[PDB]
Amino acid sequence: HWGYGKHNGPEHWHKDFPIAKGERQSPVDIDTHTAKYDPSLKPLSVSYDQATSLRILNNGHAFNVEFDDSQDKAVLKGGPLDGTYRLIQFHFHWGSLDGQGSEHTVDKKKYAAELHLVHWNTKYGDFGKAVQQPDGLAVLGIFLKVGSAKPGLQKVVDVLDSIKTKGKSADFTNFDPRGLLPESLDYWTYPGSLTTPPLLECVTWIVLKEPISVSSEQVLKFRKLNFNGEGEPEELMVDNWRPAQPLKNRQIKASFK
Ligand SMILES: Cc1cc(C(C)C)[n+](CCc2cnc[nH]2)c(C(C)C)c1
Ligand SMILES: [Zn+2]
Repeated sequence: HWGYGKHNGPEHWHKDFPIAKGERQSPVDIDTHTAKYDPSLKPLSVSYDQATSLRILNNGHAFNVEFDDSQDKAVLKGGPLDGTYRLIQFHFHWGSLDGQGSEHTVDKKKYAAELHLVHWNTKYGDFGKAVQQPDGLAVLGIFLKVGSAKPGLQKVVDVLDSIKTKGKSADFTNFDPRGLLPESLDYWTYPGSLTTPPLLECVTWIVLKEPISVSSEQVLKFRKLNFNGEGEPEELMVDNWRPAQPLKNRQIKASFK
């Protein structure tokens, strides 16, 4: 089964998931001088005021904060998107060291972590159907750097003790994902894929230009999670990121000059 270790990590995924070598794989390096400003891009519409968080789950690859996606409660619209995309979960990727951890890079720079707010296109009815469509998902990617603490992240940090190992979940209601957004919604956008098997090529990526800052203490608590289940040998959940993949026949567009 796949993971991020020496023998099951990203360089092995193509043997079970041949689309790993496909035409629109993610993440990618964002070359800021090669991205083209696109004035036809609309401003993003992030409508999270009615968000209903439910649960936080350690799934052995990351932790997911899950939302009620059975109604239009927390939705992403606008930008490059047509239609309405519902937030289903968010999760992070992070490093063993502050100098690595993000999946996307910016002029080859790696951030300490990266947040993925995952949304699916309501015209496909459910998430499982959406991932089979080229415009099925819209993921808001947000970089994390280490600096000052992020107050809106602390409620996540404080529950991680209760989901240390694979398969553990905890109630996680009344969490407001607006507290994880930077000030600016300037973004790059390109067509890509899930960054984790099955690597389906169903994602419109919207990657925010402005990182959020988290404290060293906050990211240290991410690194205390476990990939393993309870009663298995402890392997710290760190470096759960896929490296940049070839851009191939894609253009990254920028919402800003
Ligand atoms: C970020 C994320 C990624 C995936 C990828 C691993 C296939 N998956 C599994 C996607 C999937 C594949 N076939 C049906 N659903 C999910 C969850 C929400 C179900 C979340
Ligand atoms: Zn992700």
